[PDB]
Amino acid sequence: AFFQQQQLPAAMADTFLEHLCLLDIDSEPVAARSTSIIATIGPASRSVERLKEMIKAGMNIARLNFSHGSHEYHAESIANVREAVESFAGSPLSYRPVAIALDTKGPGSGGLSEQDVRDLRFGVEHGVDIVFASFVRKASDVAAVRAALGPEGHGIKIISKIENHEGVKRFDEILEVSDGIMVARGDLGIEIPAEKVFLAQKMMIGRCNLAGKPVVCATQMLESMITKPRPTRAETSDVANAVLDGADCIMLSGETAKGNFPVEAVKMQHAIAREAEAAVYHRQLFEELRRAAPLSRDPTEVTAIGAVEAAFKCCAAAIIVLTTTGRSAQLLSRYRPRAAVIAVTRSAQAARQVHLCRGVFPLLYREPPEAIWADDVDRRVQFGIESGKLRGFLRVGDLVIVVTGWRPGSGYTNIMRVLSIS
Amino acid sequence: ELGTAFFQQQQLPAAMADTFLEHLCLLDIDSEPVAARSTSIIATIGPASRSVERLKEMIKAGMNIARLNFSHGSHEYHAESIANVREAVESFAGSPLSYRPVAIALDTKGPGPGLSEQDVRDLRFGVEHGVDIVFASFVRKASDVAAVRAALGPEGHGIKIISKIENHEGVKRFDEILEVSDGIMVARGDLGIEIPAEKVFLAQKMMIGRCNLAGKPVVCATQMLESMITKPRPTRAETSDVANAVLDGADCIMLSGETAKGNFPVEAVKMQHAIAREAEAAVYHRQLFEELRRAAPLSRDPTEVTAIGAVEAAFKCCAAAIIVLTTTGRSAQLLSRYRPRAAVIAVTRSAQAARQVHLCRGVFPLLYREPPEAIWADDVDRRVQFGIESGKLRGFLRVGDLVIVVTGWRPGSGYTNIMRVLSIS
Amino acid sequence: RADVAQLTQELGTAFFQQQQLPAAMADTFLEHLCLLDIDSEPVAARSTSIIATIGPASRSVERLKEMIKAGMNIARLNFSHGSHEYHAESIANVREAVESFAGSPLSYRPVAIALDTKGPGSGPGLSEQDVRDLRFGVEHGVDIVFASFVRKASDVAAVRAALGPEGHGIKIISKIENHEGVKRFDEILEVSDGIMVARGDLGIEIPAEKVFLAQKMMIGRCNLAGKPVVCATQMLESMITKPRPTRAETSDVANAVLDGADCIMLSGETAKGNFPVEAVKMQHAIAREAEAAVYHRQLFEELRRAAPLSRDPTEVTAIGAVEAAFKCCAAAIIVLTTTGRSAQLLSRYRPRAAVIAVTRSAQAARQVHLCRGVFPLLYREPPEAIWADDVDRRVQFGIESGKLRGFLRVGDLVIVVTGWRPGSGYTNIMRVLSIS
Amino acid sequence: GTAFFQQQQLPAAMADTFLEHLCLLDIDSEPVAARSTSIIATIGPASRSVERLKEMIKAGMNIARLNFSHGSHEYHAESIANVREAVESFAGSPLSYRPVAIALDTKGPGSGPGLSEQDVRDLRFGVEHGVDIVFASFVRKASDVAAVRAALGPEGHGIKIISKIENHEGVKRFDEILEVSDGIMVARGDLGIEIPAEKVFLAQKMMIGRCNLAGKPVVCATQMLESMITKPRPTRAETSDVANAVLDGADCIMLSGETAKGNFPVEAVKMQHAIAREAEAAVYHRQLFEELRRAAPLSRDPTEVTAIGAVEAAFKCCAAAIIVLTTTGRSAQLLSRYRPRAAVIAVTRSAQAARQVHLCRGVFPLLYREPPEAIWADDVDRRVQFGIESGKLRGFLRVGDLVIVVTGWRPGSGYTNIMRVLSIS
Ligand SMILES: Nc1ccc(S(=O)(=O)N2CCN(S(=O)(=O)c3ccc(O)c(O)c3)CC2)cc1
Ligand SMILES: Nc1ccc(S(=O)(=O)N2CCN(S(=O)(=O)c3ccc(O)c(O)c3)CC2)cc1
Ligand SMILES: O=P(O)(O)OC[C@H]1O[C@](O)(COP(=O)(O)O)[C@@H](O)[C@@H]1O
Ligand SMILES: O=P(O)(O)OC[C@H]1O[C@](O)(COP(=O)(O)O)[C@@H](O)[C@@H]1O
Ligand SMILES: O=P(O)(O)OC[C@H]1O[C@](O)(COP(=O)(O)O)[C@@H](O)[C@@H]1O
Ligand SMILES: O=P(O)(O)OC[C@H]1O[C@](O)(COP(=O)(O)O)[C@@H](O)[C@@H]1O
Ligand SMILES: O=C([O-])C(=O)[O-]
Ligand SMILES: O=C([O-])C(=O)[O-]
Ligand SMILES: O=C([O-])C(=O)[O-]
Ligand SMILES: O=C([O-])C(=O)[O-]
Ligand SMILES: [K+]
Ligand SMILES: [K+]
Ligand SMILES: [K+]
Ligand SMILES: [K+]
Ligand SMILES: [Mg+2]
Ligand SMILES: [Mg+2]
Ligand SMILES: [Mg+2]
Ligand SMILES: [Mg+2]
Repeated sequence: AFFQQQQLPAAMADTFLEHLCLLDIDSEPVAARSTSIIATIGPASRSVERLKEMIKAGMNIARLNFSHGSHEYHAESIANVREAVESFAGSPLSYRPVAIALDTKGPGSGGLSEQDVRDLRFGVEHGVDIVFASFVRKASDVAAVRAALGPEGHGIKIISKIENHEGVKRFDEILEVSDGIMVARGDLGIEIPAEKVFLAQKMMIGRCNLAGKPVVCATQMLESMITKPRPTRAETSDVANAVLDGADCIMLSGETAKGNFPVEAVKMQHAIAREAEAAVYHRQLFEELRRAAPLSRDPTEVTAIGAVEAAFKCCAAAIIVLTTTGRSAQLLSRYRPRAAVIAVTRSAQAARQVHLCRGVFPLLYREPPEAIWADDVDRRVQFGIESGKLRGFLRVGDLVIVVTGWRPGSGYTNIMRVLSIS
Repeated sequence: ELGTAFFQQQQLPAAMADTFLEHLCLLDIDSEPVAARSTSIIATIGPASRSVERLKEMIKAGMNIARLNFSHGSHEYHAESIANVREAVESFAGSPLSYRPVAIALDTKGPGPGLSEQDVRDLRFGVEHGVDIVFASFVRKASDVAAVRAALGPEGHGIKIISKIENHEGVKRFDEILEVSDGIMVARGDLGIEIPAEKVFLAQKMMIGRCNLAGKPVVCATQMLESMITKPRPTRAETSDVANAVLDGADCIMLSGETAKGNFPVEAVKMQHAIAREAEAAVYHRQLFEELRRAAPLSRDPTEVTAIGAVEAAFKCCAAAIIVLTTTGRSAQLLSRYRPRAAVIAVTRSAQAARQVHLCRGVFPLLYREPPEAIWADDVDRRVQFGIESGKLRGFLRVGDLVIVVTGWRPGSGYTNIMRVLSIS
Repeated sequence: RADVAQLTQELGTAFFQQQQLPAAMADTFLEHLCLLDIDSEPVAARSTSIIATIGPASRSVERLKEMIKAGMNIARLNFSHGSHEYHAESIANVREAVESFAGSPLSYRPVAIALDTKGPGSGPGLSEQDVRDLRFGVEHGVDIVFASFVRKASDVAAVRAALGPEGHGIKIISKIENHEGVKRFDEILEVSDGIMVARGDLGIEIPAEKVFLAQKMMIGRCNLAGKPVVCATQMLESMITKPRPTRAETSDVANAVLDGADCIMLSGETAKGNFPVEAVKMQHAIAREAEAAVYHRQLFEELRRAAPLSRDPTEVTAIGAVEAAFKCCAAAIIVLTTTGRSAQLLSRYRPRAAVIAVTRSAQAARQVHLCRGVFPLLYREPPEAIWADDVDRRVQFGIESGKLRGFLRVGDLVIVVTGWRPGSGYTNIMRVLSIS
Repeated sequence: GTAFFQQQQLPAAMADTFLEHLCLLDIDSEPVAARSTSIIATIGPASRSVERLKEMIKAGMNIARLNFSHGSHEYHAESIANVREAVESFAGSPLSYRPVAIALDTKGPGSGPGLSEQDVRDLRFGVEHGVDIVFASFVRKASDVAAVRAALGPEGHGIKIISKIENHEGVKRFDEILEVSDGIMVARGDLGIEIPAEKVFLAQKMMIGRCNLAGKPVVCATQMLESMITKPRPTRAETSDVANAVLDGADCIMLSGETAKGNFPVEAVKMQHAIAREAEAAVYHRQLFEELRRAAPLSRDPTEVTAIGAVEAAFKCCAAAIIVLTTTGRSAQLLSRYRPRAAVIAVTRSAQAARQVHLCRGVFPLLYREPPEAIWADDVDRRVQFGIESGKLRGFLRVGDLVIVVTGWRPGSGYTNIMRVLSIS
């Protein structure tokens, strides 16, 4: 029964062609949904009660579009998101962090506009986790956004939106200084021929996967759902193919901001992503990611590849990792393990930000501390196991890979352990 | 000899990559497609696309197969649509650069436990009006195909039957259906209501992979450019869907309401043409050819053996085209199954085979009407030169190019066994 | 180039020109061959063990000391000739030569003692002489038995029974010497600790032109099973009388290593020849060159893909450790082991990194020479009061001994493999450590 | 049949990995194909008798090597006359006649910087006596090859030059030497004294790989069966060395003292024949063909394009042979470079090309003696039928087998461009 679920017959195929031939509509997904969903907040999704339903449906990141609305409007949206998120904090083993992303208006006909400087300042003051920087054309655009976030915004992730020909041509220099990329297909599809957008999307996703940096696929993914309860056949295909291309996140704009079916749009992205993730051909994908990732003397990078290899060897249900900044979880995510990466962190901000990395399930640790550091580490690992059991990730008898470090503080991950559950 | 400009076009840097990941990283929006569009476009005929003048614009935009949906309209209505298609096609017979065969496909209303009375009468109408293809609705098992085949009667055994897979039973009994069908249509409209909407992409990818393995045509259909029924430009999901159907391995892509009743039928055809050309250049032939070659069983059939040798030879020299002589279309279909980057120019005397080979990706039919030469070797040579001169006129070939030529040792269908490498003079 | 660019800047271009590293990075086996370079010097310690047969040319304590220094890892006693008194003196001389270097782990080299049986002769199974010789082996504490003419699983069960209850720890290496042994190979390997491709008799029992097929098949099956395989007989035959071997002999030794053999053997070359020390030096020199020429990129990929999925934590830790070692060009993998099993499971994946096995068992330290790339370190200190401290002291012993022996250098990365509780069978941890 | 798929290591040939290929090698799986690696036997006192030479030809000797380091010109002229008398004794049966090449192995430069005066005189002797090949000793750079070529004069332009790599400089300047040579000999005797003995296998494997990549012949030489100079059976290391030279990719294997002065010259040839046949069946063509195909550059030469198409077609149908017509041997060499499992039966009128193609693995030369037919197409057909009749008599072909036939569009060398699938009747 185990080997018939989650497209395991197609996963064992010797060629990609045989993998396609073995895909089965009756093979049900079992793993938790790994591709994060970004939902744009607006009149259709601003109330606390509506936001609670969207969190339950699968929303991981709330996007505030600063192209419309005042600072007062966006501050109320942030407060409503936080109220809805914290309404579930009474159950620590199931609490779900939700990131807040600020999407800038952009340069317009101008570099960094004066409105963007004020909006970025607002973001820092209101503790946003991510900035989706509009119309990034070159590396100096990213440096200007970073400078506008100031010394208090050093921890905010900058995701550069590629929306025109120049952004595509200068992609390598932009990715080098960014935390990740958004394929902003709306403007991209008007700036370059509509029939070329898929090439730019596939190239940018491939380059981000090679770099181990998050990539978001955005705009018109389920467009018809703004007025209709069900999407078109092209829309379900688009969502599935963004996941199969290698996207870390998928996005909803008008579908959740102003449409008549915001919750249904989130549920539809969740359902498609789960099916597409099981259809990933890990045999070739892992081989290529492993071969392309450079040789390294960084112990976190070395431990990450060893842990992913070990997880595939035993069909591990999960890789439990302790992380302060999210970096150790990101380095595991870059190899696309089938095993869920359960990231245990004390940082509320890192827990929200790791939603950018595919297959990372953040757990915010709020249990009393242990006096002995080794005992405190063991307790965080047991918290990951107990949360994993409650959420359906783990069962007694499963094998898990545990990734920890030799001393406190970020940057010292160097240990991988094979553990039997219960 | 070819130059650096040649190797920068048609995604050739991405084509030379050693891994699929590197192939993706090298895809370039500035690398322009050069090859002719190989994925055929099926356009549904209706009130928005029935007039002779509108049909001429659709042929110019790229329509290769006209679909008649027998779920609506009388036999008189469909006979007039067929006459209008044939009038529009024959309006280009005065210019060799523009004349192109256009197949006519009859899409049945559907079943009841099996073949409906209306389907028996509509299939009889198809035979009487000389249709090339039947898109059989709601095929659930091999006996449904046998019933359609029997209803094609004494005169219509040459009509191609493309089984439409529209429900759970059709997907589960796919192998037995494909075995007795000429090809398959992934009918996503009904499929997306019969099975969970989020599972349709798995059924599509599986069926395309199995048809590619079998070397039989597969059509991706329904809602590909849906928003274009009322809007002049499609959504980002719609352009993605068309490109991904080609990258999945679909031989044909289809338009339904977009061309039958929408406000932009010509624009919808132009959009599918533009996307298909871009997606075809982005195909990773290095792995695709290797896998098709490895999965295809060993064969003692000379047509199959010649086809793989010809496709291998075409890749070795970057051949502009593979010219093949065919009476039934079978030799061109066996070349198409290996997905060569070279265009397969199929020279035939059969007007029906010329229309039907549009079902096979990368096959460009040329109908030959010269009277037969008394010396057979001279008649073969005249036909090969006809393919070369047509290829020069259409832009496929230039003097100095290499072409692969596929023929047989004696007249009649079934004897293909020769591959030659010719330098264009 | 992008996959090695940062490490090339850090470690230098000289590092990446040695040990056939350009050929190791090739994308195809054809390109791997085209990049093999006679000027690319080997750097790693020799991983394929050398078995030397003891006889009149190599029996004296002084001669045995030179053979240990030259690279002999296993001493073979051929019970087809000589009395029990003769073999007991050979054993005593080997032990005296081995213990002359016991003042420090920098100089100590464990040497295994293997008893090669006379065989069944014209009989259907275990001969009476073999029963007596096997009892002699147990009484004299031999580490390994090379069982002659093994034809079926019941032959190995008879050898095991003849070793008695006190010889349960002795490794049985079945010698495949005839057509029946080749045809029943799978059942024989299943119950044996390893195999010897005994080419002398095999080349007379089957057509001489087919021996290479049997050798390559048996080595491949043993590599797939993760069990030791020995290539034996006439490897450097002309060196019995000449100081230099023929071109076919050097090729044979190199190709046995490239085929996947864990051990290579010398018979008359060391037992009766005029150049026993030179024969050992020649096998050492060829094996180091051939080990560097192994195409790890495809070998590791195929071993990984062919090995079934495993829920054994030692097996899971071993593949993770070998993957980590390849990622950082680790100098060594240090493993704690009681029986040698955790080191054997690392060895089956053929890491380029040396597997430094720290053990308290003198017998396991001798026996692990059967597994390619395992370097035994015998730990003699009594156990610390706190088990975690005792584990740490053993890992540090491996590091210090490794640095002092040139295996490790300051700045190197080492992979350390340990377990969660005392006793054999609980290996489950892999750590990445920087050498300071 | 199942019996067919159990022979010639076909279970090991179908394996998905090289490790599984090794695990499936079977000592009971008998070789069926003709032995493809040529045997070079050195002529000397043990092999000079015309009657002894007839036995060596029957045992499998393809090339007779004359070592000019020993003996006078009078001695070598008698060796040549004896070889030719033995070879021509079988000319009365044209369907079974085996061509045998004559190779002149030079003394070398000695302490000099380049071509010695003795080598100039010996090379002149070679041209005057019509030798087919020169094995040039101690080649250290491209200018050494040019000097050998100049010494052969205008009448020796057709003689093949095989450069012997015997020292560190020859290995380091290998690429420039191979570029101007027809092929290479790994001269392990001197190489094993010039560089450390433990490094010779690296030089051998590298040079074989580079020659295979270039599509040029490579010979493995010296001490392969050394103990057979005095003993009737070789050592285990010697049989392993011969098998591994074939598995490495050597086109030819050589015997020196084993045939020139030993007591078992015929048995040494029989032993190399037996080992080579076993090793050729153990070749993992699945990976080898894929790598040779991928590494070989794109080409616009029709002979090169036809060759890869023909080898691909042969693998598709398990062809028993590829029959090729050749004037210079070049069309057969281009098929050989892809290492088909199918025997390459090369039909030629050139007695010299028939002898020289023994340098290329898997090429079986047939000397056609009939004068040209008036109709060129009939002359081509008669030569293909001669290949089939010889193949049937020798055991290469049987009725029902498929063969690939490679020919050209006009008479004269350089115009090969046709591949044809033929059933043996
Ligand atoms: N980065 C990355 C790596 C691997 C993949 S994949 O899903 O394994 N996959 C994608 C598709 N390609 S492929 O070579 O384009 C392909 C497509 C269709 C076929 O029938 C076929 O034989 C080959 C083969 C590799 C996807 C993404
Ligand atoms: N040029 C050339 C190309 C291919 C071959 S080969 O025979 O297919 N070739 C042999 C050598 N290997 S291999 O990668 O060295 C190898 C050896 C042993 C193993 O068990 C294994 O898993 C891999 C690679 C495959 C031989 C020569
Ligand atoms: O992923 P990051 O940010 O490098 O954090 C990993 C760090 O977390 C730990 O596992 C636990 O550290 P803390 O006890 O400080 O939370 C460290 O050993 C390791 O260095
Ligand atoms: O593809 P098909 O239908 O088998 O037709 C291929 C046939 O065409 C030819 O090339 C030419 O035949 P005709 O002269 O009869 O048209 C034959 O030699 C070959 O058998
Ligand atoms: O390789 P083996 O025989 O399984 O031994 C590995 C064992 O060695 C250890 O690392 C140390 O165990 P000891 O303290 O008993 O020596 C264990 O944790 C582990 O189970
Ligand atoms: O291998 P080569 O030397 O290029 O010879 C191939 C030539 O042989 C032929 O098949 C037959 O030519 P001839 O009739 O002159 O012998 C030509 O068509 C072709 O050009
Ligand atoms: O800004 C965006 O999100 C876009 O244009 O798609
Ligand atoms: O009939 C169709 O085309 C469908 O249902 O998609
Ligand atoms: O017994 C042996 O060692 C042999 O036969 O090779
Ligand atoms: O000259 C030779 O043949 C040699 O040195 O091997
Ligand atoms: K915005
Ligand atoms: K219909
Ligand atoms: K013995
Ligand atoms: K000589
Ligand atoms: Mg935008
Ligand atoms: Mg329908
Ligand atoms: Mg023996
Ligand atoms: Mg020499």
